[PDB]
Amino acid sequence: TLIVTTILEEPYVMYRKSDKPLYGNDRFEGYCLDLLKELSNILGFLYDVKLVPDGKYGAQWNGMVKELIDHRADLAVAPLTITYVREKVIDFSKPFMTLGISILYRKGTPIDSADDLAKQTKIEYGAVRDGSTMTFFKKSKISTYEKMWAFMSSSALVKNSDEGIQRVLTTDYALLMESTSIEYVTQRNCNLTQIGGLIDSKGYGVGTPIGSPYRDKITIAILQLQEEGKLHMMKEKWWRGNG
Amino acid sequence: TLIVTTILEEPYVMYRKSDKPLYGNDRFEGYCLDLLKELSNILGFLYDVKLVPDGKYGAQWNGMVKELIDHRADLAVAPLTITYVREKVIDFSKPFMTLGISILYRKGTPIDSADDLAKQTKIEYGAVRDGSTMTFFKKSKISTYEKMWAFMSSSALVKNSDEGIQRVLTTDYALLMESTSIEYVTQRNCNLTQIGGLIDSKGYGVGTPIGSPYRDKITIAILQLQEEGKLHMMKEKWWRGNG
Ligand SMILES: CC(C)(C)c1onc(OCP(=O)(O)O)c1C[C@H](N)C(=O)O
Ligand SMILES: CC(C)(C)c1onc(OCP(=O)(O)O)c1C[C@H](N)C(=O)O
Repeated sequence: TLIVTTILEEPYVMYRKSDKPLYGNDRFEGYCLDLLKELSNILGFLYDVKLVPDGKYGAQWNGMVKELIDHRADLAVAPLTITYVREKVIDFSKPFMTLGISILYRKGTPIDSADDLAKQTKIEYGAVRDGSTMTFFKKSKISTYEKMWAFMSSSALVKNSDEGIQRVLTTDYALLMESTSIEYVTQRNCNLTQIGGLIDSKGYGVGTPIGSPYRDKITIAILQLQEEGKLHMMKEKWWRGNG
Repeated sequence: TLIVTTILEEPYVMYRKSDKPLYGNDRFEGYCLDLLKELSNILGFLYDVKLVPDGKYGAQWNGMVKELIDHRADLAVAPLTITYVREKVIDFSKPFMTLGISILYRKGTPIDSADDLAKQTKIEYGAVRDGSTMTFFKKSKISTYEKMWAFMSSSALVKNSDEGIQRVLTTDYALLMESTSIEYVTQRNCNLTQIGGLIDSKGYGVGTPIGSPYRDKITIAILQLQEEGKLHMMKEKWWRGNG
């Protein structure tokens, strides 16, 4: 009965491996599908997974945020960052995942933090042109990140994350991006590693239209899953690589 | 006009240094006071800081949670963990700090993770008897923590965190406790260090009575502070030691 809007994004939402046509919600698998099953089991509801038409997360509105605003979806279950501008138009459950910006670089170097990159110019580094990561640096008033923005600002920016990862693999370049993706990539490419910890902090939350009768029910369920260790189990399940 | 309940806890809420009697809200200083000033400035409200009588956070209810439940306080601004049982009786803003259980141990050893402690018995380790940390281990079904509970369960538990810290300093003992305290202690005692990362995940939120007209206003303000980098600035301000 509940319409869930989401977006194809590895390993949150992916098509089950198969060479034949797949039907229904079961054609999808991933972290967010497992989370949805857990939520539906706790709250006791049926659901219909729909892919947001424009394939966008939500900016101003479009994407999943718009689907919720227009009430075409009851929930948005995806790695949707809880932000100031979004929280004003939709509601978010408490975070089912906490993350932040971090660094993707090749293993085997003495570089161990953002500071190490900030105090040199041999190694180039940047982020996806005009993304929230680039904006973070442009607006930061913190010493380390101001220096980094000055460097980035002075060809160090990339078209998208995929190109950024290739840049890291084919040149002496460090990429700044969402940490969850960095963990996913490093678990699959032993030549790459995360440099330092989280540069900023944010979380992913399940989205609902403002005033939804499921808002608090979902937060409670998430806290239950968090405390039972199920969110940790799910993260490990979909992120762990072959070592 | 707004009554804020809180609790003396270094460095969240402390008495300003002085040898003469201090009056009003200004007799207090700390991370939570700075957060309160920021919130009051954004939402535009006046406040009266009161110390919760029983000096408890909130368990079943007593402490700050009870003050909110009985509507004797409009807000609870303190390092109050957002939990399943508490969220059912009061409301929490989105987290202004994210943390978890971690390890406090002496520097200079090859121990680098919970796994390292779990696979040995020479070094004793434990937590505060009957606390949420001990309960975490007792209920965990994760290999590493089950092994640790078996060890702890088989004098490794302490009366309180202070005794635990002394145990770490005077004997070959590792203490499991809230990471925020570990960061505070290690910043002040160069002989101690945090072992590994976070074992579980949780956050601190501002508490309000269920159905408060400030609930969403505070979450929005927190996201604003988070995105502007003010929460990071405040954390650094009150946690940084003399190196
Ligand atoms: C979900 C995934 C981890 C793949 C992700 O990686 N980078 C992102 O955004 C960067 P920007 O804000 O620059 O578009 C997002 C999406 C983001 N969590 C959102 O809610 O829009
Ligand atoms: C605030 C501080 C960081 C000092 C803290 O350190 N250990 C704690 O609890 C351990 P237990 O749950 O075992 O009492 C708390 C208090 C906790 N955040 C709460 O909300 O009760």
